[PDB]
Amino acid sequence: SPGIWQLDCTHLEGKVILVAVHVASGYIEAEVIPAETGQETAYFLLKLAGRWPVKTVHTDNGSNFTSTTVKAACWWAGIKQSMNKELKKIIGQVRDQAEHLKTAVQMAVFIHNHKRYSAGERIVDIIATDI
Amino acid sequence: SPGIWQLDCTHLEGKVILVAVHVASGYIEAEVIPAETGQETAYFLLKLAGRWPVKTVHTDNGSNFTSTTVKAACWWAGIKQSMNKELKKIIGQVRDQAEHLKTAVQMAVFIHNHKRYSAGERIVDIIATDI
Ligand SMILES: Cc1nc2ccccc2c(-c2ccc3c4c(ccnc24)CCO3)c1[C@H](OC(C)(C)C)C(=O)O
Ligand SMILES: Cc1nc2ccccc2c(-c2ccc3c4c(ccnc24)CCO3)c1[C@H](OC(C)(C)C)C(=O)O
Repeated sequence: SPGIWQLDCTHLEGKVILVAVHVASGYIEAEVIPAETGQETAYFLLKLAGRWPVKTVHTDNGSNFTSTTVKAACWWAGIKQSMNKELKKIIGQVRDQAEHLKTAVQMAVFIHNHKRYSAGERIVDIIATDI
Repeated sequence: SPGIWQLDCTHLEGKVILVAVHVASGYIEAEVIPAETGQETAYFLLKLAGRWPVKTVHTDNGSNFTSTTVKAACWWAGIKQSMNKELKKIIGQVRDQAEHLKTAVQMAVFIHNHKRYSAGERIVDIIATDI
């Protein structure tokens, strides 16, 4: 289904990377956050839901979604309940080219979503067709 | 053209809101940043370019784009050189429902992009057709 996303955090350099994957396309969005908290997860979900038609979200750590703040973001936005290793591979390849990890992360996201169709091309096609 | 974006900052509550508008669709992405700096603008452009096919960017304040950091983000991502009032209207309507301005901003972005086709529907259609 085109509405399914998966969200997980990854750790690197003592920081936290929140990674969202559109399951049908492989498209990724990511953000570096200071620590794993429900508030950061909730805020990310609000941003994601404003950009794409997010219907359901999965995760590999179910406890990620237990906080009152996450539940409120899900409620308001109407959300119901590998590539990560690929992303860390790309991050590692570009890491020395940037001062800050967050820059390297966005470089890796850019590379992933435009590498070849591309993931960025597939998501827009999938969503447009579903409309 | 489907590759044209406009970026501007707006001020509210002593904070800075960076607003990107996809010109052909009216779709918006926004972020609350602590202050107007080239580093924040450059980082935002890197994130935007990884998500959409950003070919050119416009602004109502040309000096926004003079810093070395912005130029480097543009160079790497291959970027060449009203609704904002609407967004402030929506922000004002939902502001008292959230503690933090940043939450109200993302609520307003969500409302704008899904209000009716919707801006979110138009951008994916425009980009998919262009492929
Ligand atoms: C601080 C807080 N604290 C909270 C404590 C308990 C429950 C929710 C929050 C919420 C909250 C979360 C998600 C929402 C909210 C909405 C209105 C009001 N609050 C929230 C509509 C959209 O989604 C929040 C919000 O802050 C974060 C989004 C960064 C967590 C807020 O600014 O009010
Ligand atoms: C701190 C800095 N300082 C700078 C000083 C001068 C010029 C660029 C920066 C850059 C820079 C900007 C854009 C890029 C960069 C890339 C590699 C290295 N640096 C950058 C590829 C993608 O786009 C940066 C980067 O930091 C921000 C992105 C937050 C500004 C960085 O982490 O290296």
